[PDB]
Amino acid sequence: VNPTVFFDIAVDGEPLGRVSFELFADKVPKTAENFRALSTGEKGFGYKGSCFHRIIPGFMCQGGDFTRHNGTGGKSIYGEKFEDENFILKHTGPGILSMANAGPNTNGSQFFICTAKTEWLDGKHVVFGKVKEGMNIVEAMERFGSRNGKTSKKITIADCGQLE
Ligand SMILES: CCOC(=O)CNC(=O)NCc1ccc(N)cc1
Repeated sequence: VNPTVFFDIAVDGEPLGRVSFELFADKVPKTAENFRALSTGEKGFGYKGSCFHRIIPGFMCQGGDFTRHNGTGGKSIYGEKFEDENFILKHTGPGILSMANAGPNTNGSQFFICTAKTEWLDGKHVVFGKVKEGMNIVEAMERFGSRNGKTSKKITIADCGQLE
């Protein structure tokens, strides 16, 4: 029974809506657990109040850099970084949740949500969940991002946690 987690998104402090995700703990357990734990904040840190630093319309929404807020940071529940667990699952379309990284076996906390099929990232980024509800809210986030990823307003995870 795969976990469900939610993000409540704010544009410049003002509520936008809720995105929920199924985490594929059945296929990517170690990676699902890191995201589930960081969403609930139960280990004393996580996504709550963190930034979506890079939004590229037609491509993806990236965030989860809760230590440097700009794409150069983050940390896992297992230490600063952890392995690519496997590459069983693929970037099949919009809504796919996948780990960002800075090379092989460099996963921390940064993740991205796909707004298109991104097949080329297969074997390179670990897919561990997908958007369950509120894809329309990820599409609304998309509209504050730019060609180079810089957001026009501050997009944040106002609140996050587990639903199931
Ligand atoms: C479509 C996803 O595009 C990327 O992942 C581009 N990489 C990227 O921003 N890397 C910065 C980074 C630094 C440290 C950790 N732990 C994770 C990521």
